[PDB]
Amino acid sequence: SQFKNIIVTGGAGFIGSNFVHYVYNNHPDVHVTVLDKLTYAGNKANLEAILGDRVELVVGDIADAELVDKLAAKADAIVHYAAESHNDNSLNDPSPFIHTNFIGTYTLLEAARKYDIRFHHVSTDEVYGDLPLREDLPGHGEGPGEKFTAETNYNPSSPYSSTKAASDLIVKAWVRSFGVKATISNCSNNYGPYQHIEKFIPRQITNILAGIKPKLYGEGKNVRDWIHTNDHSTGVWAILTKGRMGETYLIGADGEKNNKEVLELILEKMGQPKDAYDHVTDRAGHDLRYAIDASKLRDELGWTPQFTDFSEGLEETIQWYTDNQDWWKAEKEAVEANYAKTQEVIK
Amino acid sequence: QFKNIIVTGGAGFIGSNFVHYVYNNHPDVHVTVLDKLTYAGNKANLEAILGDRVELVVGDIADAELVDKLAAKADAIVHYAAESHNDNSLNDPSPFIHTNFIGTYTLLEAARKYDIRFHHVSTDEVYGDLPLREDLPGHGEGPGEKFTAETNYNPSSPYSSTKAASDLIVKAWVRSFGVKATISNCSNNYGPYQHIEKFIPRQITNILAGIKPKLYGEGKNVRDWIHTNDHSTGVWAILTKGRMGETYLIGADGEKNNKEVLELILEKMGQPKDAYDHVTDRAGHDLRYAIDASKLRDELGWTPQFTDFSEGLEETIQWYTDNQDWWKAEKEAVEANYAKTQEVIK
Ligand SMILES: NC(=O)c1ccc[n+]([C@@H]2O[C@H](COP(=O)([O-])OP(=O)(O)OC[C@H]3O[C@@H](n4cnc5c(N)ncnc54)[C@H](O)[C@@H]3O)[C@@H](O)[C@H]2O)c1
Ligand SMILES: NC(=O)c1ccc[n+]([C@@H]2O[C@H](COP(=O)([O-])OP(=O)(O)OC[C@H]3O[C@@H](n4cnc5c(N)ncnc54)[C@H](O)[C@@H]3O)[C@@H](O)[C@H]2O)c1
Ligand SMILES: Cc1cn([C@H]2C[C@H](O)[C@@H](COP(=O)(O)OP(=O)(O)O[C@H]3O[C@H](CO)[C@@H](O)[C@H](O)[C@H]3O)O2)c(=O)[nH]c1=O
Ligand SMILES: Cc1cn([C@H]2C[C@H](O)[C@@H](COP(=O)(O)OP(=O)(O)O[C@H]3O[C@H](CO)[C@@H](O)[C@H](O)[C@H]3O)O2)c(=O)[nH]c1=O
Repeated sequence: SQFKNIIVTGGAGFIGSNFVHYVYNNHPDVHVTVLDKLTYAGNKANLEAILGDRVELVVGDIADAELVDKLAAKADAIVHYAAESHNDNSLNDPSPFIHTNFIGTYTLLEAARKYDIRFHHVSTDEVYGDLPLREDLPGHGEGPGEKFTAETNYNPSSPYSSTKAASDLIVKAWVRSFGVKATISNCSNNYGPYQHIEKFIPRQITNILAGIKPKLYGEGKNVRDWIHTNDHSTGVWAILTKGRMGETYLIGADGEKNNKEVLELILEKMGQPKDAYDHVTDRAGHDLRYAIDASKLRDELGWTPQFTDFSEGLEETIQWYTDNQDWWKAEKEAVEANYAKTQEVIK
Repeated sequence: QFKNIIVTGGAGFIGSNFVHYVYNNHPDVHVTVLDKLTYAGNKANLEAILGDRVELVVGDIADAELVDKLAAKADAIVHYAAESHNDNSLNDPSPFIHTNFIGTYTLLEAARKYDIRFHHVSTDEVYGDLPLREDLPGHGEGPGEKFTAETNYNPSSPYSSTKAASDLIVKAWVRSFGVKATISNCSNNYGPYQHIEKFIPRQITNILAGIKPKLYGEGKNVRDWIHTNDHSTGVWAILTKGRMGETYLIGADGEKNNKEVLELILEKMGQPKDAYDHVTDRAGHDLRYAIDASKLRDELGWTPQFTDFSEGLEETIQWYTDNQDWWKAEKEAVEANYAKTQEVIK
């Protein structure tokens, strides 16, 4: 690795911790400093095993300029995962999204500019808004613009996706105006070990394990492009070390599936009746379909996803939450209670 | 269809002109200006018309408590408040992040709370830039050779990116919360009351002050000029007849490169064609801006009245000439500020 001392913000979260583990296991010459605020989503247990001389955990806010400047001064790269990442929380209270996603990114960019160090912005495909279902597209999803590409127009639907898109925009502006050495990645829905139980797949799995019925927003026709967090990690690493400055790369593993189909699979794999779940209040402004065309990343950086078998990936994920119930058991009640405030069983 | 509107940034250039427009053509509407009076805010821009129709409240749009107090008594918010200079955004972006994004967010929440009309005044800079006409197959008249409502966002600077970012949350607030918002992206405004840090006023007042006009590089950059008066009627049309959630582009089809604009100014002011200095070019400088305002024209019937730039510029030059006391106290400071980052090319 060309970078020997990197800072990984949000490294105590789901995707970020997976990345830190990836770096620890595949790039031993890299020292990692994780800067994480440890919000409801941050969990030290996600990093505990590897904390030591190679990985340090610094508890703080990415909006804390003084702290960021102290860390940035000793780093040669920043991989930025820190963010409020739940659409449902953003619709309930946008405040933290404004602070962390936009002001936080801005604070990091100024540090990167000050020390002139590499900067990789980790973002989402949600900045592009949503797409119609394949059955309603003239190209069945295979035509131009029927999937997201690096040229797709930004059109975020929620406080969450809009603040992320907003962060993406200043990153690009900092590149053009100040010459900041940044790259951006927008990837599809990640799934796998360590995902907070507030998220779709982990919520259904743990709900079942906890004797609670899974929850499906509306009829569950919405489509998401699933990718295993492990492939997201290798994608980010490829962009970080070989990406073209100022460029955006889309990360996806061509795994489109509707929520209903995913939930049924979970129920089936966990030996539960097909209708053993509840339809609940649909999400306001809910995005219909997400789909990523990762040709640029594949073709230009030689990256390829290894976990293309969703059924198998999901199987392993269900097994993980089953063998690690102590990891989430104490959060179940609060999470569901929070959802009860805005979600009710509809028809 | 609104009687008590809040006009943020109403003590500035475009905003104050909008206030004058409402004062003159809609005397039944009460206007409450919320302006922080930064280096760009000027009471003189409103002093003559302050009264029963117009009141000035000095404050920050990021001041949630103040905004809530005012929003509780309004039926609409026309949002002009912003840090508007690219060059200042390059020297210190902090106020841009604060006012343009946090400020807009603060206003959106107030609009959401009271469920009132919100019109976001924005810029064509959110789309990034375009190649010169000479380098386009359609010579600027072909598809994608001008900005449209479908053009993707691609801001080049802290200023344009914070504006674009604000446009994005405005739209998200419409989709997610049903906020009654509309957005407008306008090309370069010019006319009376524009701060002398801006291109046209700067050249005009420099000549009046016996100072050399300043041209970035060789002046190849293209701007689509529109008189602020046409921008005012555009915003009014959108505010009163626009469709919720829609974005409208405002432009008068007046593309000109900086060099020819400066030359016209020199000519009109009796100065030699070469009596100016080339100065340090702007980092990440946007090449060409061009607006296709077909949507606004087609759907709302808006038609620009000041399409004769030569005549518009002449009157603008005359205004700065007739109102030198309005800008003289700032000339030295503005030129001294520029000197910190710009020098004559030689
Ligand atoms: N979940 C997904 O599928 C997904 C897919 C694509 C892109 N992304 C992006 O990937 C990144 C990580 O996503 P995630 O799912 O792992 O989120 P997460 O909710 O699991 O974790 C977010 C992490 O950031 C930390 N954090 C929050 N605010 C902070 C602040 N102000 N300062 C420092 N740390 C702060 C939290 O404590 C937590 O560890 C985000 O930027 C997200 O937008 C997420
Ligand atoms: N100048 C142009 O050609 C132009 C063209 C298109 C769009 N726009 C947009 O039009 C709007 C007005 O532009 P302008 O040229 O008149 O700008 P300006 O610099 O002349 O004035 C900005 C005004 O906002 C006020 N302001 C700044 N920060 C504030 C805050 N935090 N709270 C309250 N008031 C604050 C200033 O005091 C000032 O009166 C902006 O949103 C700008 O992005 C400008
Ligand atoms: C929590 C939950 C979710 N859903 C649905 C809503 C969505 O269509 C789908 C997935 O929802 P979520 O897990 O919240 O993920 P989603 O909104 O798609 O966004 C995720 O993926 C994005 C990238 O695609 C990231 O940027 C976000 O940070 C991340 O949270 O499942 C349900 O039906 N029931 C539930 O209980
Ligand atoms: C101040 C100054 C500017 N210029 C050039 C740079 C630009 O190409 C052009 C106009 O510069 P400015 O007056 O700063 O305007 P510009 O950057 O185009 O942006 C304006 O127009 C935008 C909309 O197009 C607004 O959003 C901005 O708030 C407004 O300031 O003239 C010079 O050549 N010399 C100068 O002294």
